[PDB]
Amino acid sequence: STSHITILTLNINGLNSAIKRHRLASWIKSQDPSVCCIQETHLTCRDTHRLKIKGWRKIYQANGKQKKAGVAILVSDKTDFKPTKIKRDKEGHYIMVKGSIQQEELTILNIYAPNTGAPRFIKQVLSDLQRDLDSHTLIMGDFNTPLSTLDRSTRQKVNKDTQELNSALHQADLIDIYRTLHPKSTEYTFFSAPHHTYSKIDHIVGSKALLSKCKRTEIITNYLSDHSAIKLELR
Ligand SMILES: [Mn+2]
Repeated sequence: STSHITILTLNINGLNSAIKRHRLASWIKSQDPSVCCIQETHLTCRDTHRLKIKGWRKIYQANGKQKKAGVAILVSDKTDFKPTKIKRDKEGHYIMVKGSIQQEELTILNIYAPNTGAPRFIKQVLSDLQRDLDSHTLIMGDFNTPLSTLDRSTRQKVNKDTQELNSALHQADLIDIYRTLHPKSTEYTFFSAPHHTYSKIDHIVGSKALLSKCKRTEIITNYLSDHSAIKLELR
């Protein structure tokens, strides 16, 4: 009674510890997503083979040379994903996987933007990947930036760089899917102790044409990381 895919995004804050990988493996099994986007694996390109998660053996990774950044898209053993293209960031800040599930195209960009210059860094990735964006695109991960005023407890208006980022997303027919489903949401995914500020810096952005297929979306607090996850249910 179940042909809905669920895609999940989570900044995990490092996966070099095997015991930590087992906690993530159990958590993923509980959440039972079809597709899983992880940020900050902290796995070097040498160590990517260490990432094993029972039940999610299709794993696509982009990593740098230090124990820094690192992203991964995991696909459930129960989901038939046929890939056509995988594009990896050399520094491990993003990976794009294109393919299909059950004859329907899906383009997933998993992104981990740097703390500094985040909206400009994302705008540049969009430009670099311009030819690969389409109307079946999901962009999810740790943008390290609000996209609109309610993504921060301070309710500060977004900066010019963020505004230029949103214009570029608009040119690609991409929307903030979470806030379109929950326009007055005041939920958060990260807490900054130096300023006692709460912010939603993790995002699910996607093609306008996918909106009708998005059933549910919600945030998931956890004991694994300094970020809460976000889950999307798709038709
Ligand atoms: Mn971290």
